[PDB]
Amino acid sequence: GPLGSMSDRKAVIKNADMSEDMQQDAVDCATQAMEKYNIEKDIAAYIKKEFDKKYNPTWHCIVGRNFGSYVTHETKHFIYFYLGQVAILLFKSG
Amino acid sequence: GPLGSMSDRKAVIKNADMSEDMQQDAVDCATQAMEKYNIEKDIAAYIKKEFDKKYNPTWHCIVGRNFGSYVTHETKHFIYFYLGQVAILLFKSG
Repeated sequence: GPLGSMSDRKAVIKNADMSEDMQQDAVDCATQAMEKYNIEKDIAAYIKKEFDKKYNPTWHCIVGRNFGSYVTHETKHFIYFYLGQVAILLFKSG
Repeated sequence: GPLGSMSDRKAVIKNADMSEDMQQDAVDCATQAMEKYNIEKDIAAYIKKEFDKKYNPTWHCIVGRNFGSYVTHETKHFIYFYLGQVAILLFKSG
C-alpha cells in the first residue's frame, strides 16, 4: 500500500513561512491555476499576477522542478511546496 | 584543447539581454563556480554572492532545469543561458 503512486495532486509543503492565509491562498490559487493552466510559466504567472494585483507588485513566483536559485527572501513572504510533480516557490521581496 | 573527453559545458545563450561585459561575467563566473561547485543552489549562490558583492545587492540568480518563474525583470539585468545540462537565469531587479 505505497502512498503517492496513483494520485498526489496536493501541495506537500514543508518550507512554508508565509502566514496561514498566504499558505492557503498559494495552494488555493495554484490548484485553480492548475485547473485553468498546466504550464510552469502559466501557473506561476497566473498566481503571481493575482498576488501582484491584490497584494501589490512585485511577487516572486517560481513554479517548477528543483531549481537552485539564490535571491532575496523575507520571513513574511516566503513559501516552498510541491503540487503533484511541480514545486512552487512563492515569495515576495521586491 | 577545444574537444574534451565526455563533458562539454558551454553556455548556449539566446535570452541574453545584459551588457557584453555582463554576459561574459555570467559565463565566466558560472564556469568557475561549476569547477568549484556542481549544485544548482551552490553554483547560483556562488555567482550571485560575487555579483551581489561587486555589483551590490540583490541579484536574482536562478540556475537549474526548466522552471516557469514569473518575477521582476529589467532590460539591463536579465540573461538566460544553458551550461551543458543546467539553465542559468541571471537577472537583477531588486
